[PDB]
Amino acid sequence: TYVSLADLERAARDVLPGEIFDFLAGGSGTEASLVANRTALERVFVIPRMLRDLTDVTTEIDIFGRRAALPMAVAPVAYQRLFHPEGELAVARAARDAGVPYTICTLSSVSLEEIAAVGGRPWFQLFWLRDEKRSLDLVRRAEDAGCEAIVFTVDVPWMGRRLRDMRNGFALPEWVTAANFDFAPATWESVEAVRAHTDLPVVLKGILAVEDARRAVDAGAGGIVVSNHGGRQLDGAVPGIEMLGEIVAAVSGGCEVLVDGGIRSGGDVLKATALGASAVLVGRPVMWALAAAGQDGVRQLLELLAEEVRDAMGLAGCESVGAARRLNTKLGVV
Amino acid sequence: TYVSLADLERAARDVLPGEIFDFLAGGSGTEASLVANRTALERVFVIPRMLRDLTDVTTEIDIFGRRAALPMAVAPVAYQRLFHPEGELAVARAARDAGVPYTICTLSSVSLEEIAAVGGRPWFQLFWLRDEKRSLDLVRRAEDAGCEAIVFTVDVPWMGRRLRDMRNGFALPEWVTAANFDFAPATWESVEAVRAHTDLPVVLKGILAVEDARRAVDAGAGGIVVSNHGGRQLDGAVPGIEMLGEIVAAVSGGCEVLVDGGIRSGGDVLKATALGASAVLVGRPVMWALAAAGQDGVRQLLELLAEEVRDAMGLAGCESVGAARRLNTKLGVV
Amino acid sequence: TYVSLADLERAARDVLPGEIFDFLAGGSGTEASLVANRTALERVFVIPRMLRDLTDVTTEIDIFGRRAALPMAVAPVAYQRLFHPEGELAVARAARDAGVPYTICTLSSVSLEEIAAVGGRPWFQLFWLRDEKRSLDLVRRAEDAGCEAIVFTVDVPWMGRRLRDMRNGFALPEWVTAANFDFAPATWESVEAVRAHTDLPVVLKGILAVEDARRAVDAGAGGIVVSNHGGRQLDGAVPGIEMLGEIVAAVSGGCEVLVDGGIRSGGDVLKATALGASAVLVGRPVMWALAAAGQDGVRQLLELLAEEVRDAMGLAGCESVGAARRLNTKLGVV
Amino acid sequence: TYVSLADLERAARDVLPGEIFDFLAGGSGTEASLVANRTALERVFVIPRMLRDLTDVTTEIDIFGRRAALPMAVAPVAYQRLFHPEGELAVARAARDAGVPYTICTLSSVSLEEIAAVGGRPWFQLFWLRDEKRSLDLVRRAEDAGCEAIVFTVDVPWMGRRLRDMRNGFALPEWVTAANFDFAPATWESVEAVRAHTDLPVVLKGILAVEDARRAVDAGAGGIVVSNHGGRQLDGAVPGIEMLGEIVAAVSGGCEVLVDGGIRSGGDVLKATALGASAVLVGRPVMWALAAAGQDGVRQLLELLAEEVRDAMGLAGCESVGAARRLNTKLGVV
Ligand SMILES: Cc1cc2nc3c(=O)[nH]c(=O)nc-3n(C[C@H](O)[C@H](O)[C@H](O)COP(=O)(O)O)c2cc1C
Ligand SMILES: Cc1cc2nc3c(=O)[nH]c(=O)nc-3n(C[C@H](O)[C@H](O)[C@H](O)COP(=O)(O)O)c2cc1C
Ligand SMILES: Cc1cc2nc3c(=O)[nH]c(=O)nc-3n(C[C@H](O)[C@H](O)[C@H](O)COP(=O)(O)O)c2cc1C
Ligand SMILES: Cc1cc2nc3c(=O)[nH]c(=O)nc-3n(C[C@H](O)[C@H](O)[C@H](O)COP(=O)(O)O)c2cc1C
Repeated sequence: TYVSLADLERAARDVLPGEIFDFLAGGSGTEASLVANRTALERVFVIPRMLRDLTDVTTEIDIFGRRAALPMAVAPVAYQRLFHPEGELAVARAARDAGVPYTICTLSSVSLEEIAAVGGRPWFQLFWLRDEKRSLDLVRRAEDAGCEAIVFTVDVPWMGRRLRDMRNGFALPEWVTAANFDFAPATWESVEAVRAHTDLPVVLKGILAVEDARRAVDAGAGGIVVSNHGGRQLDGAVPGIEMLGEIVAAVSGGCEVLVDGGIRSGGDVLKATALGASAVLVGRPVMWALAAAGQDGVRQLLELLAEEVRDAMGLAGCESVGAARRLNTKLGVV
Repeated sequence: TYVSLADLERAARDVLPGEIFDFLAGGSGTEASLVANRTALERVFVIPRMLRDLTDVTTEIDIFGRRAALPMAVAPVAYQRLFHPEGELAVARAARDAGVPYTICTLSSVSLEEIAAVGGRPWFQLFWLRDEKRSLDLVRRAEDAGCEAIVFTVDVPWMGRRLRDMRNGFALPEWVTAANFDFAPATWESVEAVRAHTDLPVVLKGILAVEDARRAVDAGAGGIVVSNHGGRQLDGAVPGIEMLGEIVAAVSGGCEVLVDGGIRSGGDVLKATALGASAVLVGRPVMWALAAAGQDGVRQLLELLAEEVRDAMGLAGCESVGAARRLNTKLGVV
Repeated sequence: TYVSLADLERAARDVLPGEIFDFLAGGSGTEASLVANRTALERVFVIPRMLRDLTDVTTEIDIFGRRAALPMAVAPVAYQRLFHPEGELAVARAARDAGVPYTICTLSSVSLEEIAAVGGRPWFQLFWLRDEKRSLDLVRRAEDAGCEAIVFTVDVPWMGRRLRDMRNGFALPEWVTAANFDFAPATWESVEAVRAHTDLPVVLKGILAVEDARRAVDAGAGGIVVSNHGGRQLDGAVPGIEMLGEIVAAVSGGCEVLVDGGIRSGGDVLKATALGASAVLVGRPVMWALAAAGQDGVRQLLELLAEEVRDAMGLAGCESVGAARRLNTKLGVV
Repeated sequence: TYVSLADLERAARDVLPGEIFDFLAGGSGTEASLVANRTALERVFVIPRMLRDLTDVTTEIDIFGRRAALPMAVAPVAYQRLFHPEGELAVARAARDAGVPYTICTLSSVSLEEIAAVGGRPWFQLFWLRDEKRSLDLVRRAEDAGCEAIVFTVDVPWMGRRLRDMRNGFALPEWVTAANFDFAPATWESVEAVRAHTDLPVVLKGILAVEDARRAVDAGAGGIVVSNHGGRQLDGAVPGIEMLGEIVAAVSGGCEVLVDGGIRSGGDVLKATALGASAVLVGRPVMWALAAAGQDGVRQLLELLAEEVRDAMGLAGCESVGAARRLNTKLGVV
């Protein structure tokens, strides 16, 4: 019986080999951006409303043409067999059962077609390959398999310098592979190539600059994820949560605006919503639950988050996520 | 001989069973709002005035048609028999003797009529019940027993997630019951039903949004308590002390504006007053005194607070609470 | 060979009985204002100037018609025989030899006439007595003995609540007495009575509100000391250093504006000057030096401060204290 | 295999005698400015750009008429034989091989002509001597030896009070001397004398005030280094990084604007660039590498920095240093 997401981290730490825990937990450089994701959320306080009608409180949203049970999706995390033998299938099954979209990775350790076969609301995360033709074939595979959005990761021209992994000499075990296979920096031209080759909504993940958010809308993106990649890419990149309010104002409803980085409770989901987010992604906590107890662990995590989101919304006087978006916030200290 | 309110916490910790101490001390979630109540007060510095006439320094106020000895009332705290066998009677007696209003709880462990019989300035705190008729009968009982205000708690559509209590598996002992008995979310319609059924001032406890404060005045409230429920309801709710100045400006004398959360000295009372509060509520410290030494403990606490309030006022050049409200403040760090 | 003022605190702690060290070190309440005096100085950074003429660097100022060797005076500290058998005579002698004004206390443990006989630039600090006539006789004694300013302490309607002293049960030893004798709250009328009865400059010590600074000028004060009494009076009073810039602007040269609280180096003196102070008072460090090594200890402290002030001024491109007052500052963190 | 600059500090601490490590690490006074250099960098977050062309990422700049491989030069650090027997020759050789300018010190422990003979891009740092004629002869020597800029240090009218060195009784060993020999405060007249006597660009090191930056341009400086001398001069001097943005705006391209103090990674170089710096100087880390492993150590440090700079630039969407200068930043906490 886990009562917070932090209960799951302790459990994952006990079970995982240190180098794998470090691959999961770590960030780039001095981990300044990793820590700042948490610091930034902790500075935000919500101004709750009272005495509103809560007879029909609902945490549901519509996003990319589909109902989701919560304003949340499972973030793309590569190589989930690192954490549990069932890997992506355990996570996707639990996500399906919870009514939460699951993001299938380019670097999944089970093939995208197998994960999509689980059902639910799968999205597909794209890393741009060596040549346009292979990238587009990967998008086509995902679309053919029933994925409902393409989450194009745009903050990885190359992978950041993760010093825990360098110090550990971390490498994939032989029993974990990139199952979609037997990369080059993306540009705005790559985005256009993807947009031209699919009817699915294209979601640009890793936007932090206001003008990049505007340009994403102009480029025909259906959404963006305001994100510093969990502090794993540029060390010193601003937390997404700190850019979110400015970005939401600038796009002025032109696309869905998601955020990630450090979401660790329903209260944090509420903060993100109050700052203007359509929805959040959650990464590391899902993997802690997977490591701790497989599919059942992820189910328990999603049930806990669902309860915390409903609790936070109602306590703040919000019968819907739309109402939560209209909450005001105040910045505090420590 | 206690010289600060913190002397009483140490004493209460020694005597109380851990799970009861945790029920008293704890907040919801990560306890961010609990801690922020203290942090926020610690950031406020007063700009004292010098060389004023202090020949007749008085800490008295008039509130809801009655003189009070200090700008303070005992906050509603449920189930006071948890802390001492005399429970609410010990606290109400000490409050009476000190000239401080005592708030009788809906969830009192001694009946409201017995506590009101003690005398003094009893107020009655309402939680909205299952149906209008039982709620209003509770208000009528309180009024018939001589309670002088109805403190309608508006920040509890349901109880928050107190993780200490969940981890402890905390439950009321068999010897503690809700003595007023053998709940549903309140709305603005509930407030109107209460206002229509009593001549007593209705005070809305748990207001944080400026527009909710304005609407409280428009709804015919005689007062509000600007409060995050001691960090026990929404984890991440702004501290009341941080909204107080804005709220005081917005209501512009249309109702009494009280504050609570983390008041732990006469200096803190002065800070609250300087930010515009009519009066404060004090919760946990009263219960520490009750646990430590029963009625005599609460008397000693109230005597200590009275001395600290008079000391702080005079040192700041204020011969009256009204003068303290005209003090300016400056925000600092740590 | 002491290289910082902090070397002297360690030495004083070793030699003094704990309760006496606590009388010296302590503040009122939770010691929030005591700590904030240091925090506030630590937040201030100086913007030094380069490449100026430093051929004739001088730390001298003119204040209340007399040259002083540094922009500094010894603060009034009662009962200096607590710290060393020679008490006030040791401190006054060292101050004289260093060219620094010494403030003789109303509650001195050696008579004001004996201390004034030492020579140098004595000032006299007044606490307002029971009746106008005794207060004025004390002022007349000081003037007759050759004191050159009256430092009227205006932040002590009564003494603050020093919890270290209460916990220790601290009392003066039989061998320490108020040697000027065999009190009531001061008002603006008291200030006028003093101003009318002396040709000496009257300096109001303990001003924090901007309007009190203006009123001090209007009342005919020759100076003010912007001060929270070393955090010993109102716990939660703003540090003087945080009000200094606003106060300097408001009086616009109408009187001398001194500051105290937490000055612990020549760099701190420079910060105070850059914020607009005419001069600083230094309290506790002088007593650490007295406790550590008597008159010689105070001489060494004043020599160290003199070197640090000259060093800081020159490094900041200031050939005079007037130039230091024209330096700009920037607030930082921790 | 060092993966961060902090790996080199640990290695230098192990090998160096404590008093030499302290000479290197220490600052003046309480070391407030030393610590603030790091604090200030840690507060800066970069807003990276995405999806830009990175086909030809280059870290090169042109400065003072010469290409440099990175926007970085080795700061002037006196007496490098303190740290390794090869001293300045080891550092200059590694700098040459890395394509980074090396600043030869007035107080070098190997003669300026020997160090310049190493080749590369040597600059020469000037301390103003006793008389104009010797100062100018030193400038002429440097110019004759092929130095390409004169870095006139302007923040040392005299040396600051380094308390670690005073406590240690630190003195140069007999085997370390000022090899350029067998000082007086600089002024603007000194700057003019230097500018009139050389065709080399004159760079004023130790500017913090905006008006001093403007006056440097008016005086014919080719550059400035915005710097508090690594917290070794005025204790309480603002960090250069905190003045940089204001200074860059004020000079509006009239000279090169460099910064130093606490640069410890390629991410920090990126922050400095984003705040408007043309280039940075790096001091202590170069000496840690020298102490740890001589010339090879410095080579490894410069290779690590080069990789971190390229990584940070690309992750932030910058194909050139000019692009990095156009990045925006956001201030955060801790
Ligand atoms: C172990 C690990 C692997 C990741 N793999 C990917 C990936 O393949 N693609 C991607 O776009 N993001 C990846 N991310 C970033 C996440 O999608 C997400 O942005 C980040 O974890 C921030 O969320 P968190 O604090 O909830 O973990 C990964 C993160 C982690 C920790
Ligand atoms: C143990 C406990 C029980 C409480 N019970 C109630 C209650 O029944 N009704 C209510 O309106 N507030 C209740 N409160 C909230 C208090 O009235 C008050 O808002 C809160 O304790 C903040 O004040 P403090 O920091 O002085 O404790 C309770 C608080 C505590 C700690
Ligand atoms: C032990 C002690 C005794 C003091 N006595 C007096 C006094 O008699 N009159 C007065 O105006 N201030 C008195 N002060 C306040 C000082 O004059 C000064 O305002 C305060 O110490 C702040 O300076 P510091 O941080 O340099 O100690 C006293 C302070 C201390 C610590
Ligand atoms: C041991 C030591 C010696 C130094 N010697 C000089 C010098 O001779 N001339 C000079 O202009 N700066 C000197 N500096 C200052 C550096 O050039 C530079 O401004 C400072 O170290 C800040 O950079 P850092 O944090 O990268 O060390 C010295 C610094 C150190 C630590």
